[PDB]
Amino acid sequence: GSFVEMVDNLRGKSGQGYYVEMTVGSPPQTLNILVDTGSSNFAVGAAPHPFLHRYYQRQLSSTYRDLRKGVYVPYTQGKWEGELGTDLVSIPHGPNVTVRANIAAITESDKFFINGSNWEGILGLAYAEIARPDDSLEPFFDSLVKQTHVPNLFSLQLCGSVGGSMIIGGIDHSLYTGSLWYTPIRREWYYEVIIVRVEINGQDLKMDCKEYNYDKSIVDSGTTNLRLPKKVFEAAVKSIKAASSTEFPDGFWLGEQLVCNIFPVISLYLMGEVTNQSFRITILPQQYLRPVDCYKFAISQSSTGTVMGAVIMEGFYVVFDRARKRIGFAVSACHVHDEFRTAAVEGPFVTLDMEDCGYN
Ligand SMILES: Cn1c(N)nc([C@H]2C[C@H]2c2ccccc2)cc1=O
Repeated sequence: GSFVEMVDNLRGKSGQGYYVEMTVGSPPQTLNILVDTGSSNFAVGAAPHPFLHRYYQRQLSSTYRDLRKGVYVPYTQGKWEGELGTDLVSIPHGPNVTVRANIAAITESDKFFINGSNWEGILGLAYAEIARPDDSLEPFFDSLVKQTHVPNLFSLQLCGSVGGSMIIGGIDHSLYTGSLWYTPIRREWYYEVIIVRVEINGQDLKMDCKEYNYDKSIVDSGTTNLRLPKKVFEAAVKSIKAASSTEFPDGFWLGEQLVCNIFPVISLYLMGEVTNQSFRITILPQQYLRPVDCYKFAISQSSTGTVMGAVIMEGFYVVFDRARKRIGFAVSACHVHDEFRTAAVEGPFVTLDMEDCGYN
């Protein structure tokens, strides 16, 4: 319940993700590694791309083993491609273990590394089902749990240069206030959850909740914003527009221009652990209005579903309880609040037909 060694082990810059220090090979080579709950490959810079501070030098590692296979990863607006192998991996500000993990040595990329960023690789923390090239390539966390006695969970306190904590194998009670509330992981592929109701300021959207999860709702540290299906984003914006009648152009709502409280709180009710029981997590404009005093509207549309990104996660201590296929949310001890409104996790609530909120 206390892991001081791991507190404050995350750094980053706004909009460029949160990274943890890791070492790969023998002797250990230090890299900064982006923490990504929305993918499942451990992949690292292995060549002197000009944006890279450093990169994995396989020729220096006695423990490197070639898998003699490639892997090609296109994503929304970019790509990476690499060469698979395994090597010894540790986390200096994490548990005192060393694991043999799969590593993709990145040898070609496009719009993947960021000019001016301070990380050199990515740690995919989601499940094997979305691993590349297929589900046979064991994700890092699976390897860590299989080879050591680290419990099958991790938790994230994303604070917002930004800071935070990744507690590997446990929960640190100093990182949150009040109680953790858990929502089931619906399917172990992404960290998929079911949103059951949406309020802005207090007002239900009265949408068929099946929409809120079309075709997915995921928890993703690798995304900055809260991302909504269009049909849901359309209605969501509509009410935030009306909630904010006192004062902005139409492009601002599409995040096509920047804007330099009158803003409503956003509540998502998540499926609870018990039949007909839910809970709600409440966030602020502080969360969906991120400084770029110009701010970007941090809610946007998706064809792949709801994405609960740093906009949501920075409100809360988030527990990825893999052992029990559930994700816990508590008010984060670091979240940024004013004197009037603070982020909230409240339950229980009575919500019927929560099964119908998910898409098959
Ligand atoms: C939202 N998202 C997430 N979570 N992961 C990826 C994986 C491609 C790798 C990635 C992570 C972070 C930044 C850029 C690329 C793509 C991506 O678009």
